[PDB]
Amino acid sequence: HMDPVSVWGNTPLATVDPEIHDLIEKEKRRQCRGIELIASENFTSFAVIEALGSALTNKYSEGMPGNRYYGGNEYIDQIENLCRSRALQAFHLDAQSWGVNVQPYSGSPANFAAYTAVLNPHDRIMGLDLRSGGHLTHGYYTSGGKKISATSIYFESLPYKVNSTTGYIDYDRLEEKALDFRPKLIICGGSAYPRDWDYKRFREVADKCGALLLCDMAHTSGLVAAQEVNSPFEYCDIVTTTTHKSLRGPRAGMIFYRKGPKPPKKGQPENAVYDFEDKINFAVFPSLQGGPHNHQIGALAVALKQAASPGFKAYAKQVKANAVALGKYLMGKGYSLVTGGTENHLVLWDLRPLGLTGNKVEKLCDLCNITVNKNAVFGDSSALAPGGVRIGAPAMTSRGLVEKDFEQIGEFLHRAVTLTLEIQKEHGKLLKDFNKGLVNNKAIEDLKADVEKFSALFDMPGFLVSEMKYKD
Amino acid sequence: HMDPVSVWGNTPLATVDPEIHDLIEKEKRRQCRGIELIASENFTSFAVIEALGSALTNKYSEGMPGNRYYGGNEYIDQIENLCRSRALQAFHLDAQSWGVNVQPYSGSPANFAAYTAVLNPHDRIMGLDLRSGGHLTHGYYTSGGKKISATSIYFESLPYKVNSTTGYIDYDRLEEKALDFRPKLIICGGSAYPRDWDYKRFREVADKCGALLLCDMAHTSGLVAAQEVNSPFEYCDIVTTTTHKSLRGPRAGMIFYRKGPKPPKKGQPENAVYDFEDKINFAVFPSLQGGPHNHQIGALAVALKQAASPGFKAYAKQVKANAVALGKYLMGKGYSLVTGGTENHLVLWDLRPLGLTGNKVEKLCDLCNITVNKNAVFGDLAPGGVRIGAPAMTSRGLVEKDFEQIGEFLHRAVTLTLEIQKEHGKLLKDFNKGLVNNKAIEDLKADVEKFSALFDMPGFLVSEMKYKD
Amino acid sequence: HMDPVSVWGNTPLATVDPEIHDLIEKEKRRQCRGIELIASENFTSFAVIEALGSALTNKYSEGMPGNRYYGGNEYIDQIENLCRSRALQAFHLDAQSWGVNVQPYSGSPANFAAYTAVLNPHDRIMGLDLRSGGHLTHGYYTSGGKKISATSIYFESLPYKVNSTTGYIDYDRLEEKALDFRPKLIICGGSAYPRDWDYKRFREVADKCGALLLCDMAHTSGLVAAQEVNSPFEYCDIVTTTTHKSLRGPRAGMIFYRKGPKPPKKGQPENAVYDFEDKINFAVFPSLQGGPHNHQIGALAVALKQAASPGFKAYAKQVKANAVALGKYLMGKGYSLVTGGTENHLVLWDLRPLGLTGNKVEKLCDLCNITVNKNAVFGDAPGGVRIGAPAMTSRGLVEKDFEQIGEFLHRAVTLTLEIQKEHGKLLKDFNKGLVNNKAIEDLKADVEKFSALFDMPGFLVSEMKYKD
Amino acid sequence: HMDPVSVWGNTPLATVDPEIHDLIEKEKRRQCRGIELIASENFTSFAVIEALGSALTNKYSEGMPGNRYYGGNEYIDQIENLCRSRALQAFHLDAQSWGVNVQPYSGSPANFAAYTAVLNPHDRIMGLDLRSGGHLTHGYYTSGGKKISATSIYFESLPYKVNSTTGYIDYDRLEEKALDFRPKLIICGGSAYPRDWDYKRFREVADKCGALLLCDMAHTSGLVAAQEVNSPFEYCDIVTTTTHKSLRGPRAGMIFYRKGPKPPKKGQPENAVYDFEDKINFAVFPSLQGGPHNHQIGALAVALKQAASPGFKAYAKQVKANAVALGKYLMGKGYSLVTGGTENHLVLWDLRPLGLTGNKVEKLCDLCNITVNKNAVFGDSSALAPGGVRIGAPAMTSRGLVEKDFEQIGEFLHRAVTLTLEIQKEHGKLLKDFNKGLVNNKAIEDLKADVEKFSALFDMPGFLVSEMKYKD
Ligand SMILES: Nc1nc2c(c(=O)[nH]1)N(C=O)[C@@H](CNc1ccc(C(=O)N[C@@H](CCC(=O)O)C(=O)O)cc1)CN2
Ligand SMILES: Nc1nc2c(c(=O)[nH]1)N(C=O)[C@@H](CNc1ccc(C(=O)N[C@@H](CCC(=O)O)C(=O)O)cc1)CN2
Ligand SMILES: Cc1ncc(COP(=O)(O)O)c(CNCC(=O)O)c1O
Ligand SMILES: Cc1ncc(COP(=O)(O)O)c(CNCC(=O)O)c1O
Ligand SMILES: Cc1ncc(COP(=O)(O)O)c(CNCC(=O)O)c1O
Ligand SMILES: Cc1ncc(COP(=O)(O)O)c(CNCC(=O)O)c1O
Repeated sequence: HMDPVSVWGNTPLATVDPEIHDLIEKEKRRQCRGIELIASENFTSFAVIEALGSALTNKYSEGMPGNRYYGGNEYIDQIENLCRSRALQAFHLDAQSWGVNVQPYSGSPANFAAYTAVLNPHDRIMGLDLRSGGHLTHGYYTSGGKKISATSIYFESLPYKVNSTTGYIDYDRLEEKALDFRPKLIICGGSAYPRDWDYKRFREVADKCGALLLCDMAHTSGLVAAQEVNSPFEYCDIVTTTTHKSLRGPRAGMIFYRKGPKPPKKGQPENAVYDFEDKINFAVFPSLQGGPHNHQIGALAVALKQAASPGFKAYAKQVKANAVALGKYLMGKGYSLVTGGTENHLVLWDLRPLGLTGNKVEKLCDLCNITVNKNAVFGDSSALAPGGVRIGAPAMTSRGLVEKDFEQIGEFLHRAVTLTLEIQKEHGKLLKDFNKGLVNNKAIEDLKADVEKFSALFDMPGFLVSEMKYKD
Repeated sequence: HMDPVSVWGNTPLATVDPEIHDLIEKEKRRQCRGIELIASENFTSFAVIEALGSALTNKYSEGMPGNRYYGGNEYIDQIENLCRSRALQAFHLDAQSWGVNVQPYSGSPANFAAYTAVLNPHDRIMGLDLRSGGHLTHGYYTSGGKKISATSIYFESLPYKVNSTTGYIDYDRLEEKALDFRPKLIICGGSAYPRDWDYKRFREVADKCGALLLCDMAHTSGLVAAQEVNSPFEYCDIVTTTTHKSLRGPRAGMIFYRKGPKPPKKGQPENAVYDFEDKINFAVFPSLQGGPHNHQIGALAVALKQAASPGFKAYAKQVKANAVALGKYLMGKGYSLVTGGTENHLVLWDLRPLGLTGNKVEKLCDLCNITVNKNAVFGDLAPGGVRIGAPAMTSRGLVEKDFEQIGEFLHRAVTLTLEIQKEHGKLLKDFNKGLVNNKAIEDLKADVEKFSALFDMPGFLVSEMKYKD
Repeated sequence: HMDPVSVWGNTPLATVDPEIHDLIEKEKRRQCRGIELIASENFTSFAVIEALGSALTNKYSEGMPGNRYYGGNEYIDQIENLCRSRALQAFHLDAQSWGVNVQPYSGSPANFAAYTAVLNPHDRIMGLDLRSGGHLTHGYYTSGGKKISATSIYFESLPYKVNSTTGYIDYDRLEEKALDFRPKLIICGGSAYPRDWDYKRFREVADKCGALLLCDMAHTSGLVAAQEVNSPFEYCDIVTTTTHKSLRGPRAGMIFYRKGPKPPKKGQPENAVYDFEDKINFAVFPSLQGGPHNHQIGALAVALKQAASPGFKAYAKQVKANAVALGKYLMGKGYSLVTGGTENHLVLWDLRPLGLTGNKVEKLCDLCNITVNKNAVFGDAPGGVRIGAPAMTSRGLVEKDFEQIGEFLHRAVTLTLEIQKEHGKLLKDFNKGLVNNKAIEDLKADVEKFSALFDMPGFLVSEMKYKD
Repeated sequence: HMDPVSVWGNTPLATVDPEIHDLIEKEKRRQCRGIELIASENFTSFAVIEALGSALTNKYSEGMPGNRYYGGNEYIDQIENLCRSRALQAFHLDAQSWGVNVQPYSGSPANFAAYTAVLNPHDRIMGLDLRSGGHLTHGYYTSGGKKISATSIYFESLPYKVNSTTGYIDYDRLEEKALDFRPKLIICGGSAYPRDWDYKRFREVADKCGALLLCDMAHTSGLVAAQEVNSPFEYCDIVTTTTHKSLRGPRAGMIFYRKGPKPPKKGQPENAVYDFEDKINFAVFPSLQGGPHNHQIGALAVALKQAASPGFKAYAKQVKANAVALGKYLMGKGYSLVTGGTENHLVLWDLRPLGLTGNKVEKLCDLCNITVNKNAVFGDSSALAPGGVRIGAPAMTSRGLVEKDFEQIGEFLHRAVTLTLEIQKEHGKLLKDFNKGLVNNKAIEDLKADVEKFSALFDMPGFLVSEMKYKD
């Protein structure tokens, strides 16, 4: 005998699965009672979340709006078309000159589909080296030659690097490498590079070597939409992005591509037009993905409408101002930030001058409800014990924090890193020994208490703190 | 100035985005008001949907539980661990013999990561030919040599086929092809095959040619969990699946892999153990994916608890009984089913004795709120059949007599497609003139909506929905 | 102090290197005093050898005639042009319909260059399975997936097979495999296949699946030139060959390719022309090879003039007649030949009915100065021996002499069975019967007495250092 | 009727094929009546030529000595084993530490077989860029990214370059590129590099990036045998070579490889041994080649015996001395030589300062019986009209010429380039116009006559001038 639909199918999570419900409620409290500084995290809206958790998950809709493989897509088509049009609008793109595919499941899927669309297996790519600030999917292999990302397996990667002393992209060495290596695709955009990008120079280099130029704006896409950092669309053939970082949406990816007439170029025929659209669509489906996740597409449509608002531009301005204010506070104490500041939403903090690795700082911070991530910095070699920590402003800025509040975050981070150093000095640099200092540490308890009191002062998007199971 | 958190961040969707809210409400109505027969669709529970739409979407958690690239994962780790443990439980697997990765974003990502874990670029794969019922990701290139799936771009695929007169997998031709082509990986399981799989024979073939054996149980995973079809875990090295078809969960993928001591094989050393776990995990992350989608993982844990219940076992049995009853009704009308029946959740209807392409029947049905999909059949492009599935309408509480009624609605829809064809010709341009102001289409559509609208609907409250008519 | 030019540079080999000179003289004796049945071997002419051993070896001439990367090629260009023109003439080809590159160093270089010209890495190829009679370069991997031939490493191969009942190519199975696997290139021609090829059916299959069709005629090129077997040029896009087997020339390779208007095809524009020439030339050089071996090209031009003569046509006819007569003799002794006969220069002897592996028969024959080679047979340690007529036919042997060869082979196999019955099947045990065996000694002596009678091309027996 | 064996098979070339005989005789006269300066050419001995044109061509001998597929190899095995042993002896190698495969048909086959033995498809290699002096088979693709050599198709190439100002290998940039690109194999040795190689530094770079190190000594192999240039065997894992250049043998290749215990290295197990022999043999056969060319192997055995003589060491010294004397003469005329001199058998002459392309100089020289080749130089782009010409000493040194004779060669070249300039000044630089100036040019005729009178003063190896058909 089947359970009635009402029993298995309409009963709330809190009754169906108390264990999972409790864990979500614990996670909700964690998110609003600590200081969340992972640069790739944000707190999305309740409206996005209501779309994400909806009947849209039930629909198979392989293909393109209007050109589907299944029937029943009358409304899914309108949702996807709205998502696509709102994506172009959010980035101030003319639909005659740009198209967008909104089906990628996430950022790594989006990049792999973009590469599959324009590259054959083993074709050459150049992206920013991971330890210089680029992403895994920009062709990451280690200095020891170990291929880590599939983008260094299925494609041939030659990363370009920042200058080892200034931390800024070395555009001269980029050009020299591109002319020697002759990549089919040059990738710009990054995960931990704290400066803006000279897309014009990237276009000059790509033209000199005959490469396509792709910007992966995942981290800063919200700043791009708000016209608060350089726009990659002016110069790049393809722009990929996630939607869950500074864009403040669901977890999804998007691939933007040029359409229409190509700009004049020597040797190029008259009336030549871009030919990315069909290849990009085909790479996403049927080549790589299956059914779109329509609940993510619907949720993304909501986020893109929210991103196009006056309030969102103010948010993006505030994100940048908070990151700068945090950076100045840390540098005043003598902490080493890569490039000595930031022009975006994050700072990259080199802990090697302190004799610390990023895992120790991440671990101690976590016990204080300060959420960061350890992060590779130039020249290090251990991913799980790297030389740095990365700090981002988007998530707490979404809770309404301003510059003075980010200065308090700076002080909390100074306390945490100081305490990390004191524990290492007393208990040892070996992780096994360092860990003994994390037990019954009154200063950790004091800092945790201060962090939670501070965090409780701010509102929180995505759910009602007043109705959460675990209150103060 | 920034908008207050409450305004942009706590206001309900209906107010923030009326355009999208309305479209979701129209889609909710559409799901209520049709006969949903796409064999890969289902209607998941409100409990799954509540976990899917939750603050779990905010978290970066790359890595594995207890070994992450980011802080703050104390609760995300517990959710993922519980998801993995419930996945092993739902499939009756011993955790010393099997592990599972629950991070794949969907089914196609799960498969591509499983392949990446065990194969180098250009290594050889064999899977069921798409026109024989296999999936795109099993190495689909057309009969024209057009590489369609990334599986055939980054790897070298050669499909195996069903017997061209019985519709069943031709195991002898599978063996002969495998011994000639020497694949590193043989894939079994499919998207439109209406029978069970002889995994024991697949294992004999894999052992004879030296291949790994992977089953993609995406379509029948719910039936596997309920022990209503053959278990691929008895014989396969790796089992992939989606979680949203017959398993009735969110859209996600899982990769199961053997762990522990290997069975005796000549030439293989003693005390040898499986070495899939680290390669599978690495392929998912950092090789292919980035951050896990924790709201999917949380929602999946919910679906896996639901799948291990006696009610779900009864559901799986009913899915099978409904598929048989529908196939029997259609065959009682003289229609042709591939293999003459079914052993699972679907039927593959051969429209060849009728003169209709799948797209004709599929498009007519869509106008009547009957959602099927055109489907290639063995030896076809231009599909000669339609695929019909029982999971979704079974989840709405339908039983055998209701599926016999679905049979009659389909019999009416194909009869209409024929009458249109006889009146307007077989050429699609000419045929499309029958779908215009056709009172019989309108009459069938009304009968369908009136039949469909009465049934219960999981996932949301019909009493709260914006469009009740 | 530098040696005077005459001392190091003009003194004969016999004085400069007595060690190597003596070994060459011993090898000349060996070629005279045995029955050479390796189907890929021949005895070329002294005229070819004089061109091969000449100052043409000194020249760098990368490029094509009239378009070289080095100066000084006024005469090398005329030699290569003459070689190419004689290659087209020897195979009765219209120079407006066919071109040829004569630079490949040997047969395997010729094939790999042909593949490189028309395929990208990992593109799909089908060729005759090695155990069905195909060549290594047509693709070969092991049951364990070990890729043996470079063709299977750099491209993706799938073999087609002969029918297990008839031993002939199974054309329906070839077609089915090609439609499933969708190769970019189908190779025909082989190394141990004793029948002719239905190139028309290969062309039908290639058209059905959209593949290019290449024939590797290395083994039967001499018979093709003499118009004694089917011409692959009627149906194939590209024809590769060696020049040292039945063509009786130096060791070299040639790649023939279509030129000019393409024949009508659906979905193909009007006035379409072939575009193989530049790709083929580029693949040979600069992609794969360096400087041509002009002594080989000159010697090849000689061999191609010799191949176009009525004497060579008679030779090709005699090769076929000798192989038939030998196959008939062996088959009258009750032995089993793959396909039950031959239509070319070789027979493929199935030893499985006798309980012998090809390696046993080959090793015993070698001890008797009978040179054959163990050879895989369909459905297999190789279970057969391949025996060829070109080399002994070049020494003037006719059918009755090949019947005598058949009796020497019959004696060799009887002895091989008698050794097996006495010492056992294991080659460790079997090898004990080869020590101080007077019956091997007697067969070896009878073989030498038989062989040393006949004439020998390429050198004067009257001048050779070892006459006993 | 079959022709008697004597008619078709024993009759001399002069009777069987008068056209080819006549062409060989014209080529023989050309070789001994001009000045032959192609750096990759030599004049081999009559003894080598007698082995090359011999019954050895008739034998199929697939496999390795002892481990053959066919029978009948009693003597071919002794010839091949003698060739291999003499090869090791010629390069002063201990058979316990070095093995050699002598079956490669030429240099390009030898290199591709070495690569196939140790690399999988698409593995990375780094060789000297063609315009810097490396060979096609060292991974040549053009500055425009066009893949030319199959070594850039089947493998992934990133060339290293000479310093743009000095013309010497930039070892610092080699190391930097190798650490970024992470090649599996680094190739040293070259075709037009006029200096010796710092194999020690190459070993240091290879060890730093975990690459194998291969030297292709084709051009200088004869100088290596005579210990007149640095020995690559001291530091390289594998050494490939042709045998027809400075080694003065037939056209063939060899692959030398290390055997036995590996030198100590951190992270390398105890008792570890080299594993090249089987892979290299297998790559040559059955993977790549078919039947060995036993007449080449026999001829090579002769050449290797000759290369181990005291006379050959004096020859190698004279080759270097003649190249230096020629270079001094040309530079004393103000001509531009890459690196301003030579340490081997060649000079590389940059004609761009004169406003000349190398095809013009090559073409005019050819009309004067002066055989050179146009040669790419650093920074040019056209292959059939490049910026330099390459001049080598081996071939005329084999005819007995010494330094004073090579100064006369420099004078002829000075006359030839001067005359090339005059024709360009009169007729212009476009090739169709410049070619008009080569008709009825009295100074060309006079220079050609002088070259021929000079060339006729010297002996000639490989054939008896007294016996040749076309006499003075
Ligand atoms: N500049 C940059 N920072 C970033 C990312 C990035 O892609 N680029 N990330 C994007 O998400 C996170 C780091 N993700 C990483 C994942 C794997 C490895 C890696 O090298 N793993 C090796 C080593 C493992 C070990 O030492 O234990 C491996 O998996 O074998 C590094 C970073 C966060 N910070
Ligand atoms: N430094 C160096 N000098 C050398 C060689 C070498 O490999 N390296 N060679 C070794 O043998 C010869 C030159 N071989 C070459 C062959 C092709 C191309 C080349 O770039 N071919 C292009 C462009 C042809 C064209 O412009 O017409 C092509 O074939 O498409 C360059 C050099 C002689 N001198
Ligand atoms: C056997 C099989 N495997 C994998 C997938 C892929 O799942 P995603 O769409 O989540 O990538 C499917 C989807 N098949 C959908 C259908 O048959 O209609 C499938 O049928
Ligand atoms: C620049 C960039 N591009 C793509 C991605 C991939 O997004 P997914 O995780 O959804 O695959 C990231 C993730 N970066 C995560 C981080 O920097 O912490 C990224 O930083
Ligand atoms: C360094 C080097 N290596 C290999 C080869 C190839 O040899 P083969 O031509 O026999 O394939 C050459 C030829 N170089 C000829 C020249 O420099 O003019 C070479 O210079
Ligand atoms: C059909 C075929 N093609 C190419 C080759 C290669 O020729 P080279 O050895 O010159 O590379 C052979 C050699 N076959 C030798 C034999 O059958 O005994 C061959 O049989």
